[PDB]
Amino acid sequence: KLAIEAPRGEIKDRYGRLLAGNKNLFTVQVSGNDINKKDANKHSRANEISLKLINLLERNGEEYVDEFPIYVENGKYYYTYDRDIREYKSENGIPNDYNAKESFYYLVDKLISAGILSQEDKRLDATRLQAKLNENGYYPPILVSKWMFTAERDKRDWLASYKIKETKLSAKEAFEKVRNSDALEIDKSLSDEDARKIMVVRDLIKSKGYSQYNPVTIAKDVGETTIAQIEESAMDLVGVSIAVEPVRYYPNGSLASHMLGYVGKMPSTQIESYLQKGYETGDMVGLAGVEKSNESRLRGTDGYKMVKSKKPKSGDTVYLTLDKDLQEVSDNALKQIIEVASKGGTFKSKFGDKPISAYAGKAQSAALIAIDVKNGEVLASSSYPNYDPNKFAKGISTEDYKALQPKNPNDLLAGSPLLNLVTQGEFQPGSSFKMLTSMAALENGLDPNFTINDPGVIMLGKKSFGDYVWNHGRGNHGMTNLYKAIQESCNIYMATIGTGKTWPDGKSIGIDMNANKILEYAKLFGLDQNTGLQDEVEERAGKVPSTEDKLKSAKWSTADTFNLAIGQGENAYTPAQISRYVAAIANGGNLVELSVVDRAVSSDYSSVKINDQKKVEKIPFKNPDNLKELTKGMKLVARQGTAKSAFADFPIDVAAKTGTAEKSGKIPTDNEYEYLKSHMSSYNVNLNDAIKLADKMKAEKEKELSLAKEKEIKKKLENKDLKDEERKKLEEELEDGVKVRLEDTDKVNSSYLRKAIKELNPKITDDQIDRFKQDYGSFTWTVAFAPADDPEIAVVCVIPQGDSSVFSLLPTREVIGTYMGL
Ligand SMILES: *C(=O)[C@@H](NC(=O)[C@H](N)c1ccccc1)[C@@H]1N[C@@H](C(=O)O)C(C)(C)S1
Ligand SMILES: [Zn+2]
Repeated sequence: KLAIEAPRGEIKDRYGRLLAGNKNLFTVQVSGNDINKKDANKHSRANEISLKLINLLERNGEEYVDEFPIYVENGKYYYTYDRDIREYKSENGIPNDYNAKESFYYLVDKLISAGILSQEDKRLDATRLQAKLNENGYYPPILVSKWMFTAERDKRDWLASYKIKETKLSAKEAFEKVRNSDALEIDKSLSDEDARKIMVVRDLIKSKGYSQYNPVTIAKDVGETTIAQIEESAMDLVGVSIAVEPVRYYPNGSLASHMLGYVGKMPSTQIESYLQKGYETGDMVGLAGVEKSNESRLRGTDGYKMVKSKKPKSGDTVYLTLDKDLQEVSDNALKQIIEVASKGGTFKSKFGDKPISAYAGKAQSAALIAIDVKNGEVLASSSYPNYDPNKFAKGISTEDYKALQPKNPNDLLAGSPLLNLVTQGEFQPGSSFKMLTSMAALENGLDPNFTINDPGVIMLGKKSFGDYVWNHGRGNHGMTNLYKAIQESCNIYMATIGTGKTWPDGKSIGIDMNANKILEYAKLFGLDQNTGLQDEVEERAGKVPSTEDKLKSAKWSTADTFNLAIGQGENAYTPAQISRYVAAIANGGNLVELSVVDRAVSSDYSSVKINDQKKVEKIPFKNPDNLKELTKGMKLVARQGTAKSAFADFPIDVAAKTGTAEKSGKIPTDNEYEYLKSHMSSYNVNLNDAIKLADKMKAEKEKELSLAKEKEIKKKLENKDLKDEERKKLEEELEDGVKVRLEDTDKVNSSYLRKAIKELNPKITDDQIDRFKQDYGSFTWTVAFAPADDPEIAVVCVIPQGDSSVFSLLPTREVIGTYMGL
């Protein structure tokens, strides 16, 4: 019974253009049996052929599998195992001199402090506590049982297999054992550079198991020269052969990488899982995006033979909803606005260029989605930075995935390229949320023409709330009704109808409006629900701030109402959510369930519409004609409002709202205590003096708590009728002396170091102490639907930390333009 693998189903675009398909490659395979069987010779020919093969490939410039666990970086021998531990610790802020148990709890402490666990949960059966981490999404490479790192155990089991049960820690000395090994018995005459090159092949073959099912692929892709010299030089290279193997390939490279996703190695965690589902070991699998969601479908139905014969059926071809041609525009447009904002320059546009400032340097990431407002079909979805799915095809999880794929600063809004910002970046909505505020107000009787003489600022607090024009110059909007409000983005107007009062001069207006009702409408526009993509691709949906979860643990502040009413406060939603919200305005008030997987076609050209059952459910508005006001305003934004700069001389009637959201405060560090330490000098304090003092403050608190604990125990002991067993426990506490200890978390250890800094420099502020941390920063937005009077397309474009609002409009214009067939 042999393993005949089915050809992987293709992924195509809406119109049938190949996005992901298969191609054949020449691999160099090596037979274990053949290379290292002997008859009369003491030594097999293995190490002689091994050394010959690598050198051959090396000369010809062929890339070859090298998963031998000891490397040479600068005459220094290092374990891959070990590098893997200390690289894991960096990415969580665990001090590299922490052992596995210490490393483990550090990660628990991390999440308790973060409101993900409780201080009580902190102690449990480690297995139950690991089970709490895993289901919660943190998989930390540690064996709870022996309190040791997986990759350290694997270092044991490797030295066990070459019968080196003596674990004196060594890399170069261990290399020699394995070289001069019983089971490999290399020539002592040879070079140490040559020996490793042999061990590469010898360890490959040895790691694949005892029974040695089939040959072993030593090089996954080779030129015409090698295939000649391996077939030619056949008499030397006994076990060596050429095979043809199919690989996955993405013709258009990184185009739509996140939606498509990628195939790679089974994550070793799950190998067991996949072998129970009937996969072979060498098999590649869907790891992200549609490649993963439709893994079963694309996998096909593989076949078998005996040879002591049934044909495999190929995977169904999966058609996405994306337009290959609209996707290119959106990927290219996002790529431009970041690379031009990098340094400086200008943005080229089929629809008339614009130069952009150089000092917009903080902007690294960006996202954009365009959907069919009638049926939720996702026509283009684009997140930057991104990745070439082709680099995972072969199975490069060792290094190049660790080199460039996870990124700064373990907060993904500016960071990792694997992240699909369109479905996984929760951002502050911005002022797009203003048509949502307005809708609810309109629906509580507001007259669009209600006009106010614009202060530019409310001074309800000691602190001030004001229009952007009033925050820069002494600003004003003057005579403002809803239409001018939406058109120039007046924040005051929005606060006033938000609260349904006038501040602070008259209080109530003719309408019953409040933060709860603003969130009631946010809910109705489906900002509380998953988009529809949740089961097609990786999505991390936002949640509408719960008014109910405030009460059960007073009401909403009338400055929590102000912010919330202009897309600030705890609002935080994916751009794909915002896409549905805007679609509902655009399509007369219908909440469309989004789709990115359109249909599938079998080998036998049978088809099926997958996005067939996608809810298009009518939002129960007290009067959907109200949505016509939101448009009327949104059109003025394009005609003579904030977005006039880009949309005024534009063939298409476009309804747009701009935005920019400032999220307050700093992004917390991996390790607060290390932070304070590494920044002590800049606070004009001495580390030793700071540390010493912090320890004194802790010892001072430990005493204070001991004294009180003592009083408490003595008081319990004064209680007559206190069953003996308890009286004995309370006595056994005291009987030695009570010595209370603070936990020795990072939250605690740091709390004191901070307190000590504040003493030793009595003028320094908290903000000054925290200046070196990353800012959550600003995010600049644009949402639009076209053509305004009979809309077909809704587009949403976010650039976190973009300078002007023009960065958001320019990709939204290119995409609108291209869709409309200009
Ligand atoms: C909506 O997002 C509004 N933005 C704000 O109120 C923020 N407090 C803010 C953050 C960063 C810079 C300035 C203000 C209005 N809409 C914006 C737009 O459409 O571009 C705005 C700049 C007119 S303010
Ligand atoms: Zn105003």
